[PDB]
Amino acid sequence: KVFGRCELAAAMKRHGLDNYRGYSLGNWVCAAKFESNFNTQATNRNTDGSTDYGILQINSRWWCNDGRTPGSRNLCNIPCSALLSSDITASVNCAKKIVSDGNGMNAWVAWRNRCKGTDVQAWIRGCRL
Ligand SMILES: [Cl-]
Ligand SMILES: [Cl-]
Ligand SMILES: [Cl-]
Ligand code: NA
Repeated sequence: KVFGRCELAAAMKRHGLDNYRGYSLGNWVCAAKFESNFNTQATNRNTDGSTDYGILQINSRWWCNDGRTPGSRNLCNIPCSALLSSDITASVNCAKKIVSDGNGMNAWVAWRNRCKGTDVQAWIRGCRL
């Protein structure tokens, strides 16, 4: 599924991401935009052989099992394919563990490089929330 901007904001808000660990909703929508272009089916293979999955491009090196990432962990205790559903629950819940692990949203490279220090509130502007 390819989400609309405000559609994703609303879904994220319902699942409790607005101000989660101090990151306003705008940050999460911005991260999703640049990580996946709002596409729940996005995948990208990294040079080390791991793969990034879903709307938030969560990495198989640590967070999910895809069966082809030797030496990896599955810290969200899910198959990576569950991160590709049109239902974003699994992605959001896993994202909550990631952002809690000490590095905050800097764990998403696209957030650090393209959202951090910008007017992130712009990404939820116009939305009925
Ligand atoms: Cl915001
Ligand atoms: Cl694996
Ligand atoms: Cl933080
Ligand atoms: Na893994």
